[PDB]
Amino acid sequence: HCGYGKHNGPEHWHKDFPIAKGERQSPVDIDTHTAKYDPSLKPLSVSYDQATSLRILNNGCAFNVEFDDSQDKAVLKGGPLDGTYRLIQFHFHWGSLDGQGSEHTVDKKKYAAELHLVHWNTKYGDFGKAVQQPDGLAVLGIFLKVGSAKPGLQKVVDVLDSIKTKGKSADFTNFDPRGLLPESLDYWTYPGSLTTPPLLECVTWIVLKEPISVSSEQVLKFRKLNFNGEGEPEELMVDNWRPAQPLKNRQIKASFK
Ligand SMILES: [Zn+2]
Repeated sequence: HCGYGKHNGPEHWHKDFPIAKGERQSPVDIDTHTAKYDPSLKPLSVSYDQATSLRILNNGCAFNVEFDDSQDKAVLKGGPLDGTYRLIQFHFHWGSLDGQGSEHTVDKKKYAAELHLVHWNTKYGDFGKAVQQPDGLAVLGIFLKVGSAKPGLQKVVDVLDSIKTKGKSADFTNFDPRGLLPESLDYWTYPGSLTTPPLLECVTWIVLKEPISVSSEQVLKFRKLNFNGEGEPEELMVDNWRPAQPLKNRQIKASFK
């Protein structure tokens, strides 16, 4: 029962998941002055044209927008990656206040939220096998700041009322995740982990430098979700983020100068 409260938050997770104190945990602070431009990084390729979204689920920790990954319909390639990674879901982490909510930080700056587009390496055949491998997943991370509304986010915001509590799901077809990307695909990359239990060290992180802007009203609706199940005492789904973890023996590489 790991979670985000005082008694079961991130600082407690290591008791159930000893890898929480491992050598390649995420998120991390991205020190922009220490990251190294890597001329070898090939360009990043986000091919979401045939993306097939299916459902949106409140899983008690965030909400997940799930995709049909039974075929290469929406994939991530290039950049630091070898091979083809299939989109399986995206989710966010966000704060109680506009000054916090992101998992990664940039020169210790926290953003209001962070989008994770989760992809698995097709050479491992399924998601469950992929998470057991050091190069199993590629997660595209996108910062959110509060400013102008993001039109491509609004279809998500408007369905949240129907998945308020843990375990609720709703149909979420014909959603285009391209609407959540910033203009630039300049990124930072490093090897890390899932940022929730089981905290598996199976992720190539690709974090976009350019944030997207969402409106105050949009993030406010995120904060009206619930960690709890229906008919339970209400605990707002806020501050579902893990703080920065020790970089240890890792170098963050930049795709840009
Ligand atoms: Zn995440």
